[PDB]
Amino acid sequence: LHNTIFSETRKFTRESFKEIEHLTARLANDSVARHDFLFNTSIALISDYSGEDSNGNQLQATITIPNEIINPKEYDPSDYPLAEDESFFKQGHKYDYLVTFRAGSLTNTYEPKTKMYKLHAALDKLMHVRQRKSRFADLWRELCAVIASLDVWYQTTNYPLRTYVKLLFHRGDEFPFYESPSQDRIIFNDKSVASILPTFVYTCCQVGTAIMSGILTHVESIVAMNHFLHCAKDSYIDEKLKIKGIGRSWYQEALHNVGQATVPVWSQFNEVIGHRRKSTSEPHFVSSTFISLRAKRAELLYPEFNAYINRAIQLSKTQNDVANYYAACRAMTNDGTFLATLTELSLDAAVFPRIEQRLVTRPAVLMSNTRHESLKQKYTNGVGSIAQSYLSSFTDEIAKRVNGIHHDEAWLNFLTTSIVMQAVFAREYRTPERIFKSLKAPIKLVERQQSDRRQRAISGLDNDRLFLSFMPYTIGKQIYELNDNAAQGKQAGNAFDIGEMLYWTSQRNVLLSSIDVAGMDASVTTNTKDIYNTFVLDVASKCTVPRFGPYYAKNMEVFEVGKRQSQVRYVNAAWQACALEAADSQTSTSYESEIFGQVKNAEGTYPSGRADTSTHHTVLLQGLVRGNELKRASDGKNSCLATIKILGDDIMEIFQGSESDTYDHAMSNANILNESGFATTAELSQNSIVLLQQLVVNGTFWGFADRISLWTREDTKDIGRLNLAMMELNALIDDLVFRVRRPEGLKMLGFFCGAICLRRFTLSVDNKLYDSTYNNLSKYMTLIKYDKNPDFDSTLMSLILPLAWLFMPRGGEYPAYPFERRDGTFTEDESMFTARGAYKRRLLYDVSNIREMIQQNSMALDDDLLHEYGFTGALLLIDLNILDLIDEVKKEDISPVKVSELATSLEQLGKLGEREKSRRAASDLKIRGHALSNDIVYGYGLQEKIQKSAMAKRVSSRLHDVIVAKTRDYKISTIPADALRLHEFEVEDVTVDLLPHAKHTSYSSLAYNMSFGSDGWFAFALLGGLDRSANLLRLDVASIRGNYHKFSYDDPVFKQGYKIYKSDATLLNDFFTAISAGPKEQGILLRAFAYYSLYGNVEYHYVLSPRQLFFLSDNPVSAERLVRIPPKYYVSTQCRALYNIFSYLHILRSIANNWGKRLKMVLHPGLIAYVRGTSQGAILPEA
RNA sequence: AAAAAAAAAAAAAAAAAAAAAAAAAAAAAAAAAAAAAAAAAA
RNA sequence: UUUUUUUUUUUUUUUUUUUUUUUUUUUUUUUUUUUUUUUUUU
Repeated sequence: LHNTIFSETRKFTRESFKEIEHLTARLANDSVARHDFLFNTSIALISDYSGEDSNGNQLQATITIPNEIINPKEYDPSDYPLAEDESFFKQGHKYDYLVTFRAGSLTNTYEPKTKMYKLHAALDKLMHVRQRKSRFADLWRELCAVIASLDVWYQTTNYPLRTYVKLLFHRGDEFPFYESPSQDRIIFNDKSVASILPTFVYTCCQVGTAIMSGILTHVESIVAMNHFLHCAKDSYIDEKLKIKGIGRSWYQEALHNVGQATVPVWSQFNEVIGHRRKSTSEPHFVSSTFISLRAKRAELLYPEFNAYINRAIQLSKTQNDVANYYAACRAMTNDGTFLATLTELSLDAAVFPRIEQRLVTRPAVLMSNTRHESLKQKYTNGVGSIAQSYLSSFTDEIAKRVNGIHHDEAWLNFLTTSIVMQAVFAREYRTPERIFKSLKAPIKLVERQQSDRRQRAISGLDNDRLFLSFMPYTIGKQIYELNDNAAQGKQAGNAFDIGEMLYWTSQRNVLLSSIDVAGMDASVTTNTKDIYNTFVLDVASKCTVPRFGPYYAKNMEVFEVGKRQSQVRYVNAAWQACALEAADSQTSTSYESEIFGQVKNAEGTYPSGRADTSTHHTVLLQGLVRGNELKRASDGKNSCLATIKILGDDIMEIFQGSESDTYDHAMSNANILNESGFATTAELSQNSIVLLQQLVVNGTFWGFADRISLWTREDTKDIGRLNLAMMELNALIDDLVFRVRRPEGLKMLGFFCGAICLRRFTLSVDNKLYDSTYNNLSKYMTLIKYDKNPDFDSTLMSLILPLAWLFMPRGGEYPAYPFERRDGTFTEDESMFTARGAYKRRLLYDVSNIREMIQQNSMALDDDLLHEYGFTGALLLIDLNILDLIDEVKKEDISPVKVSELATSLEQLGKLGEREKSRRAASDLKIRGHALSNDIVYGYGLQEKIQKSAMAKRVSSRLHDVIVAKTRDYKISTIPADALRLHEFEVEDVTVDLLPHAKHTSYSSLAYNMSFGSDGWFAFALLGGLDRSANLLRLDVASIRGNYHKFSYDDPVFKQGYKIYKSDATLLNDFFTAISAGPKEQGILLRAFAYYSLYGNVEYHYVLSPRQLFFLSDNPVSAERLVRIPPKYYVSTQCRALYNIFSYLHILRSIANNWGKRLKMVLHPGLIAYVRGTSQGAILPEA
């Protein structure tokens, strides 16, 4: 495989392509040929080696595998101990994850129904099951995808990673272990093999993605694996989590030693204006921690990797150097993984309450109940008054808003989400009997698995426990309207997300402190709530609501501090609720297991997965920091601040002024976060913003490529649906575009992800018909015969896809390689910037040689070519509806990862009246006879993400008749709208004059694709910038619809909108309320109905993922100056911007073959005839 | 006068694809009741 | 034979996967007719 006609050419031809298809067939299907392919006895085992650093400095690394992985210690059950009473694991057990040991040393010698037997059963579950995490298929097919891509890329197997695969995973003539989705277990064959290797499969996969991606060279892979195997001496993850923090904080060393390095000057609006040369030297108070990190990286690290870090300090010249060595040192200490074990194993050191620093003191309680509870309470000092001197100013404004809402509706609506539900609300919620079942309701512990960090405990949803805390959220969320402090904002996905981070990194006199606060769950004690409780109460005293069920506004007896007797004062409903909510607070997350029964936690554990909890932590943090600004302003010291953003786990703070007025204020904010009880590490620098999966230094973007996990699902549940899987893959590759230093490797790697991983598709055919479907399908397709089983109604027969399916318009939508026409002229290689959608239908025409299509003046496709490569078969498999459907509720989850989880937290309980409004809307449509599919309605949604989160293909006669129908002669069907794709571009001899920001981004690259003279940088020089305007438009669409859905006639939204329009036009208002249609959305649809009825279905449709173009322009006006259109086309056609869309999508489509020359436009005459008969705004309903 | 072939246009019955909606079939999941087997105190 | 666990047989309600049947909805298309023109023979 390392050779081929392909791997030495990289094009697709008659020979090369079909060889790739036929060969990946056996690298996928066969469970033998994979054992050869990986484990072949002809490879040179590497002893020493000489590679390069990621920047080209030549290192020399050696492959050393420890014996403890080769000959593991036997199982010594002092690793996981128990308490004497065996109520729960012993405190301070060093191992919260799997310890290495022999696979067959752990067995059950014990009778059922004991605590030991359930230990060995639960750990026996832990290594065999919880170590099974994979996306597409068997983990060995994943190693074959990565490793195959490595071979084809480097045209050899000389490289080290394969020798790790051979030394580690080949101990015998078979695979040491495999995984069966029937049992959902990793079944060991060799019982002398180590226990933790099935994770090192996924680890070798991730490292391989680092090599193909371009981050880690081969030597860097050797140091990576050496580090891993060294951390696997005792416990893999357990000994990583010590390192992962310290292994990366260095670059501030490197950035300190770089001295003067240039940088692009950002602007607030997301332009790039100048480029300045600034000193990167860290100030004194930052340079003092350098000694501590020096001493600390010695005592803890693997020696070779430590020497590689010191090497990354000494030998880094410019800033780009620090970025590269940081992507390396980040890929070495960290993997695409999901850290997981038995929840009760990691429960303590994660969610168990932690108390340190200084305690918190009570506010003096001025107003009380007859129960001696708290009504009004106010602080002596310090921290309470520090927060209240800020937060307590919003109460005046928040009273007006909380009074306006009708809070009986604020609950009813939420019950109807997740009439006759009112009578449910009352029977139930009108009695004070409700708060009994509330107070006595246990709280389930729901853990969520994180990529690079430990299991995160999340507080769960409905009902009653949230029903206690609903009101103080109804008051508490109002501050989001009144502040820039917290960020709940819309996620665009573009660089517009990061724009202001870049802005403040490029300003002068800046001190950037990004605090990692993530311990807010177990670091918030019981008294640390009162900082928020005084706020919510002091708002509720102003708030007047007559009833929030079951609370009546009524005269209640109160005791003040200065008054001995009881007094009569009118007490509202929200004031009573907020009196009990603080007056009764019990947070115990009790995980019920099979081992220990029902475990429990003490209180002061307040995990933030919800609107209540997140809006608690954000209000606390705001009050603390801004109130501290007011405190410094009250002591006369000038308060230095610019912006403060509370992200999900991270606080942003930005300063100006001298080092004393910045610094002293920074230390003051740190000291007041410590006096509130939180022990956090503030990260202070002239230039950096650390956060998570966003690293912003000097106005560049270093963003983390490891946080994306290519090979591992979080749910571990395999899904045999091919379309959905390839959507996962395409979306991840869209996430890694600007996070990967060389994202050509993503295209090969992802390609063999498509070929090797997702290929075979099992389907049962009713036994009266077997060889018939095998005939019709096996003409084009390639199947696997079976023997009809002993009297089953339907017997399984698999289907291995034609490899050409990955490139097809409705099939896999992927950045295709260049094919070969009959002219010997290859097509254009796609650069990762391409349109997934009806635009991919052009390839059928590129293979037909569109230039002759225009020279012959004909409409046609070659089924000779396309049949020879296998496009016709793939289009059978697409047209036969054989594959597995996808909703838009699944596309509601796109799976890019978000900067701030805060949005995902608040939108659980957010927008109740809206989702209820669209609910009653769509239900009214359903009552009137025209219904809507559950994908389209803005109401519902999130429900299978919420309501059904808490709960527990056959070939029939019809399919046979359809197959018989289409499979005699397929003859790929030509939709007349395809005339739009018959344009093609001549290459002129002039040159394009680049935009000014080319030179600004020419020195220190923005992201890892922006390096000088590279696809990202050059395409950026040609187009390269966002529209803040247009992005604000699509955001104005976003939070309303919940997402930005770029319109097209193929969307079921438009379809079921047109059914209504055509049939009953009086329901369009109800329909628009059901889909949450904003004003311009309504306008666009009402234009698309007229255009769609007049002209039929006519559009030129494409999809550019907002993550796919992170810095690049979505607006296709930037291609005007790039191409030229001969005046012939100006004469006849009245249309313009469509041609700018062709030129746009094409220029993004190549940028590799593009050396900077300008292009022309050649239009097929049938294209002109097709355009001049259809209005421009019909093809493009948006503009 | 004739009819037919060929070119193209207009109209017309019918299979199919897909959203929603109804009935049946199958198979699996969760609970219950009636015949029997082993049993721990009597 | 009174107190407790499982299993098999039979029965019910509900749930899900797929199949089949029926309709409205929205498009693709054998076949028939009429019309503008060329061709042929008595």
